[PDB]
Amino acid sequence: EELLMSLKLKALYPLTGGYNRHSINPFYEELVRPTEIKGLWRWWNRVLFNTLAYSTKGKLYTYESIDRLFEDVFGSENKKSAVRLEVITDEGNDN
RNA sequence: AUUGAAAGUUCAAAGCUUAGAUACCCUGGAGGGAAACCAGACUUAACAC
Repeated sequence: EELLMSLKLKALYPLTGGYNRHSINPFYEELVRPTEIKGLWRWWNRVLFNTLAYSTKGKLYTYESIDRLFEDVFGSENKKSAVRLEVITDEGNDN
């Protein structure tokens, strides 16, 4: 709905895998997968949330419950994610 | 011991005849096959030393 932020990142020796477990295939090349960025963002978010909850309450919550709590930003089966990721790899034309 | 006595409102007779539940009439309007999801995890064994 509106661009929130924009991050020019840089990965060194990425080993991104596609359907053939490689960054390239007979049909396209894909060095960065937005689905992997989203999944790793959620994984790190759960790690960080248990970190917090343990540095204050000494309690640790299941991943189910953490993502159920964050389902307003990351979405779930009951709600569409509020954040939309858009990778733009420069030179990312047909290869 | 009467303006009385006596006297079957009875007989024959088809609620029948003609007549179209028909005429006009859009199952249509509104409605995203979407939402969520890491192609990833990790080296081990053997003998020599």
